[PDB]
Amino acid sequence: HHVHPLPDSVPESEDLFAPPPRMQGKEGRPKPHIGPNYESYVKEWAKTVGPNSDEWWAAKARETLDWYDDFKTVRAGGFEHGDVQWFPEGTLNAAYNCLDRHYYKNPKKTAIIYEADEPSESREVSYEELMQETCRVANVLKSYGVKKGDAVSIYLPMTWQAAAAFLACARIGAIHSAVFAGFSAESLRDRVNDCECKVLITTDEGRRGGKTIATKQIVDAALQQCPLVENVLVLRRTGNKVPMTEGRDKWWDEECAKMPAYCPCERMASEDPLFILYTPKGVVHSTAGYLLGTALTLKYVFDAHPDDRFACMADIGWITGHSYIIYGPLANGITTAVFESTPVYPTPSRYWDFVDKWKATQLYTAPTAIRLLRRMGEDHVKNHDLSSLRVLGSVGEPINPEAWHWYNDFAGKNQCAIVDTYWMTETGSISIAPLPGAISTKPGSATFPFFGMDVDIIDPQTGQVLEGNDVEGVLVARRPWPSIARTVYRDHKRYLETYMKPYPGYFFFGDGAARDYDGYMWIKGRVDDVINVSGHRLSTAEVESALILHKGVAETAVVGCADDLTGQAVYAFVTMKPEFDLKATKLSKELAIQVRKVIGPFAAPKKIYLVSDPKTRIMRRVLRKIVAVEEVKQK
Amino acid sequence: HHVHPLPDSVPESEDLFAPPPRMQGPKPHIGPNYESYVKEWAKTVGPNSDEWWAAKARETLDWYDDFKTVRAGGFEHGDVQWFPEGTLNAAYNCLDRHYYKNPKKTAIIYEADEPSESREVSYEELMQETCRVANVLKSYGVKKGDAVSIYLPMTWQAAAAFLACARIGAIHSAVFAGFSAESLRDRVNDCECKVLITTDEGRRGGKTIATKQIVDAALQQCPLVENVLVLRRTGNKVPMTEGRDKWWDEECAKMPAYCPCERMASEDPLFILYTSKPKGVVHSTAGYLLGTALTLKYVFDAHPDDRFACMADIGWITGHSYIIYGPLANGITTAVFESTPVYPTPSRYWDFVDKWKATQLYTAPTAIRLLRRMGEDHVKNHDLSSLRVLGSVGEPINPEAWHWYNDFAGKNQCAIVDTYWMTETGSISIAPLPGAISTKPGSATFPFFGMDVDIIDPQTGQVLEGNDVEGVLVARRPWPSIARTVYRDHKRYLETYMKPYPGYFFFGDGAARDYDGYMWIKGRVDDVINVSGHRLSTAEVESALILHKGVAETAVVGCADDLTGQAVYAFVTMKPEFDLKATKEADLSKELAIQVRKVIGPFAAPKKIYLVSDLPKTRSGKIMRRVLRKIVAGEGIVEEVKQKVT
Amino acid sequence: HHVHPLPDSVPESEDLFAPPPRMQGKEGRPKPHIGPNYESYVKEWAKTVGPNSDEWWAAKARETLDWYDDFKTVRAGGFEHGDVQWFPEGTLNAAYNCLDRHYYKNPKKTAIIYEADEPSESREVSYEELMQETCRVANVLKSYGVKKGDAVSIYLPMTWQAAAAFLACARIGAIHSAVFAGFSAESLRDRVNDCECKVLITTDEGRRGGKTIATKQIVDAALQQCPLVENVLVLRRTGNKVPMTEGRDKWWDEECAKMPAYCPCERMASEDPLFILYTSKPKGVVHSTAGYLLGTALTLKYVFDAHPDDRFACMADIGWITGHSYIIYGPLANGITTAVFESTPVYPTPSRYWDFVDKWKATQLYTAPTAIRLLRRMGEDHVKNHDLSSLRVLGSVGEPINPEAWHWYNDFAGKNQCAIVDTYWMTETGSISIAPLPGAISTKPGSATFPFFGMDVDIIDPQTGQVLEGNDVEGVLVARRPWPSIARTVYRDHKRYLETYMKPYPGYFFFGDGAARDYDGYMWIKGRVDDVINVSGHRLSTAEVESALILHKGVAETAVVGCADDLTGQAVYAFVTMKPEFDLKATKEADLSKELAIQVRKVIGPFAAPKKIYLVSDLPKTRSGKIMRRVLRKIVAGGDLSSIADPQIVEEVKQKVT
Ligand SMILES: Nc1ncnc2c1ncn2[C@@H]1O[C@H](COP(=O)(O)OC2CCCC2)[C@@H](O)[C@H]1O
Ligand SMILES: Nc1ncnc2c1ncn2[C@@H]1O[C@H](COP(=O)(O)OC2CCCC2)[C@@H](O)[C@H]1O
Ligand SMILES: Nc1ncnc2c1ncn2[C@@H]1O[C@H](COP(=O)(O)OC2CCCC2)[C@@H](O)[C@H]1O
Repeated sequence: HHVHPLPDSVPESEDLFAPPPRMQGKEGRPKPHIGPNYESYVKEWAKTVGPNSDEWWAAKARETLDWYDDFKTVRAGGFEHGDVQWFPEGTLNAAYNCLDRHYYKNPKKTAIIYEADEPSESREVSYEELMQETCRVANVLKSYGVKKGDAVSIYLPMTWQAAAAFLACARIGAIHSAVFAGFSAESLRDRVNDCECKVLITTDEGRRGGKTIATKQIVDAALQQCPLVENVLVLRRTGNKVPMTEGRDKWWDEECAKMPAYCPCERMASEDPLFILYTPKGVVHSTAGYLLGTALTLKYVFDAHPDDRFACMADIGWITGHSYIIYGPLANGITTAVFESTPVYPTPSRYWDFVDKWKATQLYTAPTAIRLLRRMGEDHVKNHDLSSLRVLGSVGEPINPEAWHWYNDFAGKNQCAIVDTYWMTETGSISIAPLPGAISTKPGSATFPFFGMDVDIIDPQTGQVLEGNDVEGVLVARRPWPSIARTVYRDHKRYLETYMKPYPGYFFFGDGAARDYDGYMWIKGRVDDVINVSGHRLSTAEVESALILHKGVAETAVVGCADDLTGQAVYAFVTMKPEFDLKATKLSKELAIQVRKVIGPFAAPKKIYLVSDPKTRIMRRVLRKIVAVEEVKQK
Repeated sequence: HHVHPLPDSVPESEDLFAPPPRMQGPKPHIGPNYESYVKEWAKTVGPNSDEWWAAKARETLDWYDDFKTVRAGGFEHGDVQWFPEGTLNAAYNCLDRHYYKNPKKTAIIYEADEPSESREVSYEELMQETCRVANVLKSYGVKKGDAVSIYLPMTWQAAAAFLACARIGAIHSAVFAGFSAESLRDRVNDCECKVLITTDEGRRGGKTIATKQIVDAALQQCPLVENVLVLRRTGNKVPMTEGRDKWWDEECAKMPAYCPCERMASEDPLFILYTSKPKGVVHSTAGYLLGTALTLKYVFDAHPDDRFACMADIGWITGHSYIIYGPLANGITTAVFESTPVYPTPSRYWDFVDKWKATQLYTAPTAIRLLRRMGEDHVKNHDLSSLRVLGSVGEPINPEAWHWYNDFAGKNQCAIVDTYWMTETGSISIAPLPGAISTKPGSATFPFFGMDVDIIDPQTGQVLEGNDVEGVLVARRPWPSIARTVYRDHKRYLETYMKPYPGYFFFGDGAARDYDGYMWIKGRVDDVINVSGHRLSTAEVESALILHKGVAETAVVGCADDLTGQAVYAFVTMKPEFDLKATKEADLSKELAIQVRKVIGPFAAPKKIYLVSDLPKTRSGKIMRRVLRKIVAGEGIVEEVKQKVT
Repeated sequence: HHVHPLPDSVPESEDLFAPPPRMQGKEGRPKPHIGPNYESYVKEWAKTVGPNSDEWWAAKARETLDWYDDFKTVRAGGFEHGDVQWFPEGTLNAAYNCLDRHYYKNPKKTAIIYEADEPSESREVSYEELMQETCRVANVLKSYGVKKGDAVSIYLPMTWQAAAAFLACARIGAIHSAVFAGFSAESLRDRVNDCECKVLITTDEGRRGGKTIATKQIVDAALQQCPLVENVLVLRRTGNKVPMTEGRDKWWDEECAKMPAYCPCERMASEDPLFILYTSKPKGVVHSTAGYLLGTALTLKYVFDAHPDDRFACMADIGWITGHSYIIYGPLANGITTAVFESTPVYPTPSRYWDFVDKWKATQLYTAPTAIRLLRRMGEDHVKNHDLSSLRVLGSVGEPINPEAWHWYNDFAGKNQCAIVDTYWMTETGSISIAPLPGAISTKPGSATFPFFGMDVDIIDPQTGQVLEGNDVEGVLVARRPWPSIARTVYRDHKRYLETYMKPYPGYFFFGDGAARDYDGYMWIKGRVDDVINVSGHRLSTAEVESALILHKGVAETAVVGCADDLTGQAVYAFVTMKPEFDLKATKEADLSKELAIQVRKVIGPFAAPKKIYLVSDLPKTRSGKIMRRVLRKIVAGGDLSSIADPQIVEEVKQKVT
């Protein structure tokens, strides 16, 4: 075999996990939407791609969403000029599909499980309460003069009103631009100024991990260089005294108290911008295509059912919260989780106390969280029930098989489907993932593309498609899909240069990928992070997976630098578990052998640096420029 | 019987008036008896009433986009929804669709202050003038949702201003012509409107209203008003501020006579109407329009060729609903009466009916008591057979005035519909259907479609089930035309109507349901007087006083008394003919107190009676009892009362 | 016969031209939509007029355009108060019907044949390319804050992006106000200020006939007195260095490169204004959306017998209404190919039109009598040796086509195998009002023939105001009822709208033209009523006399006007241009003026002979092509000259008359 799966301590033949009992409609669990085998996935997937897929997408579009005006055309446009259209003649409102229609059917159903930073302060937020709070905010924005198409920045932590802020903008046709509450005043400034918003929504302070986020302090600093912000809505989250600029700044509760608890929905066109999410690339998503994509993926990738309680542990400052905390779940009318704390506050058992308390049916987090909890021991999880869960999802980066097994062993008790969901902020929704009721998973493989995704592997040098299996290269998409980002706000040139120009005719994700002998897709990491040693292209996940196979390795990050013998050299930055006593033990040799043993001599790191902890909310570009979190520069 | 009807000189058994011949079978919409009213009413309330309202909504109004949901929300948080997904335009349903069917049909009977200047305004003429004004507003930058203040007298173009705002999706805020510069100021500043429509001068009762003069004074303290449209009503020279002020006729001559209709959502605000801080009551589009359309059709048994005469002003909700939106929504002829009931003489109302053959008349007890005060010579020698229904609104109509209305104006051949409602209800809430309900003088009778009201004991706070009960009036469920909020003050909206009795809407009136199920509105809860644990209503005492020969108008209030808790103080106005020099003032006040003792009881006898020439009232006609209460309590037409009491 | 056709050298009996074979569905040409005879035109026309025509218009409205929301009422309003309504409850978007729906069907089909001033720089613009550029400009306009209902002035030459600028404004619901590229800074200034636009679209420089149009220079001068214009979008047409005002002025390409290539369509109501077109105070003619779009679509389809694969070539400019209706909206609404001709008829040579036809296989041609008379003045070498068989229909617009020029058109341009459609209408009619349907009507040189669908026209005595029933009658032209494409107002001046067209003859629309209906029912437009000359109580029309003069060998173009005469009331004065080869030295001018005056006396009558004739090199004309007779009238007797093409001619005329 030319394509090698990610290094795992378990042999290959023992590493195929079929849909487990809970995903078979047994043990009181509902029937999956797609099952029972791979063939059932292909039967349905084949309808969503190719020349006869307008019928399927038109039906799913009209069955999944409530429309004000029906659409005539299904799709149009393409990558070349960035004019992708989906259901253009149709009109709808995202807030209507995520709130109103569910409020009209069951007003008392819980929409949001607000898991506060402190476990006792948690509570359920019904669709009625959330709709009221959203219409109040919408009415406040309209009183500030926010019109259809105006940008509104959101700088809110993971409190339940953050969904009301999002949907308040969507309800009136405003483009919300969410900014993670941990971002600095300098980062916020850049995003508030780029979107040219005139209104900003934020908190007095945020609460995460028992520590205070000085949000209103961070806003006041940024706004000194944001001349366009005239109105700032401040939610009273902590109540601590914060500066309030008279005239500009108003309190959420006081403003909403003046407005009615209903607000009419603006009739939006499918291609009206729904939100900007800065990554700075202000990635722009439309309404219908994005909403439909997030709705379908949640239903099928997480096998969501009406009475399910979906728990996505991301932040609404990232696309994961946009798609799989707010728009996706609420569009399907189920319960979604707004988790305000960290995975290790008050203790590393928080995720599991949370599931058992609410009987969560699915969990969705990142490899960074999984590897963190793995470094903290199985005592915080071994003594839990967790039988409510049926599907466990991972997103953000390649999940090392060791973490995948840790995930499957303890969190799922070997009875949950593990969905490795690959996608980007620009894809809008999950692009490659196993349907839990049909796909047998391989640790660290996103498996097969989702409905509407037709992806190929291309040789980056020649630009030629590699037909068949056992191939490796860069990942691309053949055709647009509904939830694809439509542009980069006021920088369409950068939108085309980044995703459409490198390989004309396709969408360029920026990831190296490989399709193994069985057809499973393997995402190996960013193309920029690849290392070419003696003409052999090493992927970042391949080497890092081997290092964590060594007992005591907690997290790694390999980067390259030009070597005067091999072209490029592998340099490693390794974090050890807290128990590995580096005073008694002199290790860097045992790790390099681990690479030489599992990968090959060419992959052996030329130098290894043992470090205590750069990451986002892993910055390998930082590690590259250093060799070419100040401890890294010192070590 | 525990619940007592309003004192009447006619004994009870002789005081039930069945639907008279004119309201008998062409055919009324609901008839011929009470059961015919209940069979239909039952469809409009309860858990199975969506079918009826969905049908009525789609049959009564033209929609751009149909609605999916019928109703949602409730009182608790003030999120009432009706037909939310639907879209429509008020101007389209009041003008366009009728212009398309019969453009030459008369929409407005403009009865000018001088009878000779009257004329008919067709739907074509009204629609053109409405599109012209709408085109002017759009040229000023008025967008959907922007507030526009209207300060116009009772000239027919006032309907054009209303519907012009509704046509483009602007929220008009009408202010009664004659309010001071200060009252206007507060309403213009609260709604934050950037455009104001008014006249050069108004004409009412042979007197000139200096509207533009009052506007210029107010705008000195209204910084947001950039454009003022001035209608040339009299032509007398008035100041015009360059840039800000433009002439109605000159502006409209630049614009086309058609304007596209803004596609409004059911719950988009239609107008703000401030009540005498100033409470800006807000009404939506679909629910309000439907309510005013249905009530007009069923409460006044309106048919296509009728000529509806509501003698109110467009500055009050009565003019909003039953001069403009209600009648014109049904596509009939409506009256814009610019004069007073007594100009040139007290025969004006009746000269008006016979001139135009009015089929219904709608006015207030304050006007009825006025004509009663002016003698029956001005009405006895008129025909008035065109009328089928006579309506009363604003406050309880004493049975003494009810009979005068019934005897002379209707010649005992018209149904008398006592219509109870408020600005916040949008449309008539309790009233007898004239083709089905037998009336009692001073009784609103039974609730309208969509209104399910109960009596609640204010002490216990519990609903009193059954008949022969008395308490405070409340509604069980929202209805389409209910006000949606108070402009930029939703808290005051909830605290005033929804929080006092959670789960219900609190009107603010004491009411009683007699042994037959008839509802009796006895006056404001604030006006109730607690004498030794007995709650006296203002209607009970004032009705007894006007029964005494010579009494023109009365108003009783309460004040802190030691032995009985509160004491009843009376302010009585005598007819101008009453020789108060020949009769002793003490002898008269004694006969009045005994009159109260005879029909109500000893506890109701006024501790002191004050003979005054006139009582302080608002411009809508309501009597200002709060003022009389604070004056008697020593907490300093108002200079005469404070001086006489001393 | 009382009504006389325009003087023609061909006798009458030899002057009836039936639909030729190319218009009969033979030779493989498509079948006409209406044919084959007059009875077939009236059969369909009668459905479009009177009180029983709502069914037809509702069906055509729903068959011709894609609607977001359907309409309930078909028509309402009238002339009296200027409240004309058509399909009011309906909603649609012009850009959607001219671009989107055609992009969705065949994105690679050519929408615009861009014939640049230089033939080599020409190319085809697909519906995909035009839609993308239109959505980009719309997105730029939205980024400038342009809202539904805002005016946007366009000062663009005849480059294909002018269609993108138009449709970008319509796409977002903006009212574009086009001004012909070449108007002075003063004419532009007055039009930018009247529409109160805050955005202006223009080029750095224009190119027409090998000459440079200093568009940005004229814009910079005009905007010095236009305080409301905050943003100027400048298209890079030539690339020559032009002044750019920092902040205000931005480059089309740089701005569009920042925006996506798709933009949602604004849902416009039928009666929302689509554009303002000022005519030479400035008269801002306003057109609505649905009715205008329907009219331009139907007229193009039926007056030019347009079929899906046709290549329509309207040689006008988007600065006047002919380009609005029969370069952009009409053709693109039908989803066919249209031509953006940037040059002149004689650049590089007078063979350009014909090089153009054979180059692109144009299926129809649409130009003005001034262009036809120009090419006739330049000799048959430039046209005789061309194929031109792609053509099936040849159109004339702007003024009466003299029978002499009509024959030249029919003989050389059509090689006696094309239908000649003389299309009468005004900027205020929106679309062609009177014209022969080429597959059904047999034509007479210089006759607009019969009214188009929705047009019911009468002849009225201008003095008595009475309708002249029947045939062989003469008077002034009026319309009985509103039609879909009729102008709805004059921008912010509805008073001038009513006083000009609705008040003169209450109950009708007053075109301002003298007309006559001959014994056969054919309509004859005789010229402006203002241009009529009263000689001894005889009402002379400008078309009959000018047609008579051009019958004289050597005459290129003429223009007669009226003047105060002390004996006959008014006297006929003539301005005649001879072909360049005509030796005015060998032939005596006084002898020519005698032969011309006799030519007029022989065909018309003694009263029609010009009292004085002036030989001039050219005439004062506008860019639309109609001769400015008011200028010649006021000069002869001893003010709205914005469209004056060559102001130099007025100085030669003022010298040659004094
Ligand atoms: N399952 C996965 N397996 C391997 N790589 C993965 C996987 N999910 C994400 N990635 C990497 O994340 C980038 C995009 O991240 P971003 O769009 O910034 O954040 C978004 C990403 C999804 C939610 C937050 C991809 O281009 C990849 O490199
Ligand atoms: N038929 C009636 N019988 C007894 N009382 C009545 C009756 N009609 C009104 N009222 C009192 O008027 C208030 C409302 O006043 P307002 O807000 O001006 O509403 C407008 C609505 C029409 C004119 C007043 C009620 O709440 C009552 O107190
Ligand atoms: N076929 C024709 N036969 C005789 N006269 C005609 C003909 N077409 C136009 N006209 C005269 O042009 C005026 C309108 O000019 P304009 O407003 O520019 O409209 C534009 C619309 C087309 C180009 C001019 C008419 O009122 C007439 O006088």
